[PDB]
Amino acid sequence: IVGGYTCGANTVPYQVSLNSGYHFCGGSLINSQWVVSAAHCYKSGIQVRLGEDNINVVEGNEQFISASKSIVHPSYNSNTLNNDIMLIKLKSAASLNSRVASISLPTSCASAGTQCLISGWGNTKSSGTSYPDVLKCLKAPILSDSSCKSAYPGQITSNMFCAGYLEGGKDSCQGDSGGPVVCSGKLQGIVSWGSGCAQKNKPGVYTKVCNYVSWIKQTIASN
Ligand SMILES: N=C(N)c1ccc(/C=N/NC(=O)c2cccnc2)cc1
Ligand SMILES: [Ca+2]
Repeated sequence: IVGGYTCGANTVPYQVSLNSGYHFCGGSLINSQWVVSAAHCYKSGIQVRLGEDNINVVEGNEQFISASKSIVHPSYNSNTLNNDIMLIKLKSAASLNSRVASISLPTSCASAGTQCLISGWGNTKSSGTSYPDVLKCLKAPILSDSSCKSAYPGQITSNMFCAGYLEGGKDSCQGDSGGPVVCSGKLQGIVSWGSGCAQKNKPGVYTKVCNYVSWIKQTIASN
């Protein structure tokens, strides 16, 4: 997260770190057994880390639970990043409490102008490289589909939205991939892609979660 703020320990209780020997992606806990992330975060041997603040120090509220299965969206295209969504099932159910909690799925899509909270352990620099140890947060508005498409001609599908600031300076970044965009208490987005980070006229692009609620529910119901 570039141009954000320190969230505070366990203030984002649905935020997960996906670990394969090291943090490599974010995710969002949606019930005791399931995490939503980006399809581009897919890999084998995932351990889901819940209750994290400093990802390099055991602080007392962690739950580390191995993934039993991953399900990439049936229509994920890794070239265009269309349908950039994946479900991860935990080998055992998380113990849910104030600091480890699920986030509600949307029942309708969010509109341009809605404020959202985007979070993760990704790069904090727009030019160079610096990875934080503690969770970073950014409050950002959803942008109009027209401004999103203008920013990224020929690249924005109906399964994507832009959020952030056309002026630059405030954005998600590398390492935030797969993490949450939460608006009025609903998971509306997943950190998906962008051109660099926090660049002028290049806002973050996010998977449009409201499109996938039917698929998520039915997938969970049979797996
Ligand atoms: N501007 C954003 N909101 C944004 C931009 C990019 C990303 C994702 N980056 N991932 C990478 O670079 C990468 C990752 C692994 C290997 N090689 C390159 C997320 C958000
Ligand atoms: Ca920790």
